[PDB]
Amino acid sequence: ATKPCQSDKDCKKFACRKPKVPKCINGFCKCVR
Repeated sequence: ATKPCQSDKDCKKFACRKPKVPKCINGFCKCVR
């Protein structure tokens, strides 16, 4: 299960309260659905 992360290669699986998809890009991290 790969979530679109800045560098998914070296990004580590993390989950959050809904919205449950934490997209980290350009140092920014927040949760979308």
